[PDB]
Formats: sequence, structure tokens, C-alpha cells
Amino acid sequence: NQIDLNVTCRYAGVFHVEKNGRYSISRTEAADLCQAFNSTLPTMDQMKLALSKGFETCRYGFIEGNVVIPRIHPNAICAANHTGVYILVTSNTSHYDTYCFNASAPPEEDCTSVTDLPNSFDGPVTITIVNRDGTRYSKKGEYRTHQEDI
Ligand SMILES: CNC(=O)CCN1CCc2cccc(N)c2C1
Repeated sequence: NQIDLNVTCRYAGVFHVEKNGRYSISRTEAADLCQAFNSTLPTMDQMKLALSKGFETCRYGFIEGNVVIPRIHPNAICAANHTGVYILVTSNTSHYDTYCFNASAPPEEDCTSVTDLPNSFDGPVTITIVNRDGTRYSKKGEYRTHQEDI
């Protein structure tokens, strides 16, 4: 009973989280996941500021209201070569990664590891934070508050 959470650097408090390295987070689960990081789904304005500080990914994820990919450099296989906060318009499906926003993070690029899941609750799941440099932090708990997500 195990979940990997792959996390990025924070940029103006905004970071990306993948569950088990595959698109697998619902909108409800996304909010709960950010809450476990003492974070919220970013607003568009928060994401735009993060982008301006150097944030980009090649993965769709929830923010408040939309599913997006922040892009700095044009890449043909990431958001069809777009730059800026690319907004997903048309999709059949409901499960993505998520972005999260931590107000207490540093104001610009913070490429240190994440070493805590401070607001996880009691539960049976081994949850492992996996940093891009491979650094891991594990704890037993839960973060999902909606039954349909478990
Ligand atoms: C096109 N696919 C991607 O861009 C996936 C990027 N993933 C790849 C897997 C991974 C593992 C640990 C931490 C992080 N941030 C990541 C990021």
C-alpha cells in the first residue's frame, strides 16, 4: 500500500507533483494532495509569476480552474511548441498531475529537496516523496478525503 509523489523545485512557491509518475490525480484528489503539503492549488496569477522565475514542466496538471503546462522554451513534444502558461482546452479525460502553491516557500527558485509532508493525516499508506535528485522521504499516512479517490 504505497504511493510515490514526484516533486519539483519550487518557483515563487509553485511546484509540480506527479502521483506514481503517471497521470492519475483527480481534481478532488489534487486539492487534498496540496493540502497535505500545506499548500493550495495555484491561481493563474501565481502560476504566471512562477513561470517568470524559471518554472516549466512537460506535464499537464491542475491549477485552480484549469489544467495547464507552464512553458519557457518551445518544445514540439511539450504543449505543442507553445510558451507561457499553456491551457488545456479539449480533453476526454479527468486525471492529470497537479501543481501546488506554498506561500512559505522562497520568492524565486528553490531547488532544494522536499523532506516533509507536513499535513498528511493518520493512515495506512506508505507515502514517499521522491525528489528529482533521487532524495526520498517516506511516512505512513493518508491525504485523500474523498472515497471515490481511494
Ligand atoms: C515528459 N515527462 C516528464 O516531464 C516527467 C518529469 N518527471 C519525471 C519523474 C520525476 C521523478 C522525481 C521527481 C520529478 N520531479 C520527476 C519529474
